[PDB]
Formats: sequence, C-alpha cells, structure tokens
Amino acid sequence: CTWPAWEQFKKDYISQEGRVIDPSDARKITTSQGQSYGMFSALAANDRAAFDNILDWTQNNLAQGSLKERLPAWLWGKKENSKWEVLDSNSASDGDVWMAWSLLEAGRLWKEQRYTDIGSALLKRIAREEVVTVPGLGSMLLPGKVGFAEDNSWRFNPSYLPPTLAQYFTRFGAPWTTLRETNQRLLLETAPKGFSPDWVRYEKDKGWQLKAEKTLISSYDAIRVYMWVGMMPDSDPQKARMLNRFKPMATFTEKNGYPPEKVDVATGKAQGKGPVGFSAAMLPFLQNRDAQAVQRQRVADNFPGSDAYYNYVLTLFGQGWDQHRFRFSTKGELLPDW
Ligand SMILES: OC[C@H]1O[C@@H](O[C@H]2[C@H](O)[C@@H](O)[C@H](O[C@H]3[C@H](O)[C@@H](O)[C@H](O[C@H]4[C@H](O)[C@@H](O)[C@H](O[C@H]5[C@H](O)[C@@H](O)[C@H](O)O[C@@H]5CO)O[C@@H]4CO)O[C@@H]3CO)O[C@@H]2CO)[C@H](O)[C@@H](O)[C@@H]1O
Repeated sequence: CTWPAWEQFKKDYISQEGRVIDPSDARKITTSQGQSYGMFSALAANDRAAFDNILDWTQNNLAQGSLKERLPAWLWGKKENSKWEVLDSNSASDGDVWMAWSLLEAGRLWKEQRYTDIGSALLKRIAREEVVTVPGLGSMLLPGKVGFAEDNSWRFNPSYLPPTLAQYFTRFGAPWTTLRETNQRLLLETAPKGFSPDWVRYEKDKGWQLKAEKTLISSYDAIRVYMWVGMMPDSDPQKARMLNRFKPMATFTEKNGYPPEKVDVATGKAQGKGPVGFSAAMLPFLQNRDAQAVQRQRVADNFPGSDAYYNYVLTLFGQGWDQHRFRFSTKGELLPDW
C-alpha cells in the first residue's frame, strides 16, 4: 500500500515542512512545478499526510498564504543575504495547472471540499491571468503571468498542458473548452520534423516561427510532450494524431536504443544521449514492446539517486505509469491504483 519510488523521493527531496528541493542548485530551490509534482505524486500514492504538508508549504511560501488570492511564485530559495524567500514571484503555468488538477482530483477522490474550493479558485485565476486570446489562434495558455506576451507576438511551451489535463478542464466551460482545441493546434503545428520544441513563438499575421533558433529544440522541456501523449487513454481521439506527428521521436529511440538529448526542431537533427529521465518519459510513449523494454532496462540500471531532481521527477511519471501507479480516464480524471 505504498509507492516505494515515491517514499524514497520524499526522504531525499522533500523537507519536513513540505517543500520539494532541487539540490543541484546552489540556492537549494523549490519551484511551483516541484510542488505540483509532489502534490500529484502524493495523490497517486494515496498519501494524504504528504499532500497536506506539501499544500501547506505551497500556500504559505509561494502564494503569500493562499492559492485563492494569487498564482504561486515559481521560484523560491536562498538569497545572498542568507534569507530564504521567493526569488521570482512570476508564475509558471505548468506548475499552476498540475496544482489545480491535483487539488480538484484530491477534492473529488478524498471527498474533501477544501481541496475542491482551492482547486477551483486556482483554475479560475489561471484562466483570468495567464490565458489570452491570440489573433489567429483564439484562447492560449501563456507559460506565465508576465514575460511571454508582446503586442504582436507570444511565446508558448508545448509541454505545459498535457492533453489529459486539457480534457479534464473542459468540464468547467470557457476558456478550457477552447484550450483543449488550441492545445492540440500548438502540439501538432509546431513539430514540422516530428519533434516538439521546448519553446515556440507565434506572431500576428505570420504565424508559428519554425525556422532554426536557439530554443527551438526538443530537449528538457519538450521530452514531457511525448510522455503526456503516451499517457492518454486509447479512447482519446486526439491520441492517434499526436502519436503519428511525434513518430520520428519514437523511431529514433527504437533505432538508437536511447532518446536524444537535443533535437533541432526545424531539421530533425539530433545530438547527444538524453539522461535516464528521458528514457522514463519514453515508457508510456513507445508502442513497440522491445523498444519499450530497452528503455525500461536503462531506467532500472541507472535509477536516479538523491542528486537528480529532474530525472527523478520524470521517472516518477514515466516509470510510475509503466508500473500502473496511476491511469487517466477518457475524461482526464485520475483512475487511482490504491
Ligand atoms: O526586454 C523587454 C524589457 O524587459 C526586460 O526583458 C524582459 C523580457 O522581455 C521578458 O520576456 C522576461 O520575462 C521572464 C520573466 O520575468 C520570468 O519570470 C520568466 O521565468 C520563467 C523561466 O524562464 C522558466 O524557466 C520557468 O519555467 C519553469 C517551469 O515550471 C518548467 O518549464 C520547468 O519546471 O522549468 C522552470 C522551473 O521549474 O518559469 C519562469 C516563470 O514563468 O521568464 C520570462 C522570459 O525569460 O523578463 C525580462 C526582464 O524583465 C529587459 O531586461 C528590459 O531591458 C526591457 O526593457
């Protein structure tokens, strides 16, 4: 009745006060993504005590006491003066949506109104403060409250809204109804060579900016795109189109025995070998049994230690899924394995 990988994650990465820590950074930071992944994982493990502890810290330290009053700051850590506090109060929307989804699902599954209430308020503020109408697209999720929108151009992060979460959110009406559709557009239209970019710009009157560019590569952010798609139920009509679009990533992995570290989105040219986390991300994504098993071996033989926040978090999701630790319904709900 425990999720061993999660139990080890708590010991190595989660403080007594409930903050998820990336030890690789000298400021020993906590991110809103980290908190949301901890909430998700706690929920999947049926670990309410940890869910509550992580939620408390999040509200108190990232939201000045309340997720109903503001989106959580994305970055928290040690300052030069020795004080520990928010380092950037801007939000990161991937943490935000995962946080809202976990909360809403915690409310439903544990039958607790307080989680629903916080989840709803959070989701509404997301829609109001980091969702905007873009000419040529309609409603789009910005990667954050500020810094990603100019008068005539926007920058998006395809990895931020998993299609399952998008589907889940539709039950709440506008603008989520539309976002589920524009999210598909973002994912399908910006992968000309079958690789999703970490970041991608859109300009009014011109459209997607898909010429070769520094951040127009499939690396640490984008690797999650393939994982989210693989986590979609077969009965999600969007899944087939997405698997087809991203096939060259599956083909590369099968052929080379590993996922690439970086891929030029405009040319499809690959470089390096991705870390163990990337292999975990492939487990739900790859449909070929043998290829799946090759990645499974790599995760097993190079399982992340205590000095590897990102690999570990990818592993919780990827290997977690490979081990039936959680599943998503056709409506984006958590089907728990408790
Ligand atoms: O140049 C114009 C004007 O202002 C200054 O330039 C601006 C620039 O125009 C803005 O775009 C830029 O905006 C940045 C935000 O201030 C900053 O908060 C945001 O930080 C991101 C961060 O980049 C990103 O890594 C992080 O993502 C997290 C996600 O959860 C996941 O992807 C994963 O977990 O990785 C991380 C950590 O977990 O999110 C944060 C928060 O959204 O980045 C914006 C873009 O860089 O600000 C500049 C300065 O204000 C310029 O200096 C002036 O001269 C000029 O007049």
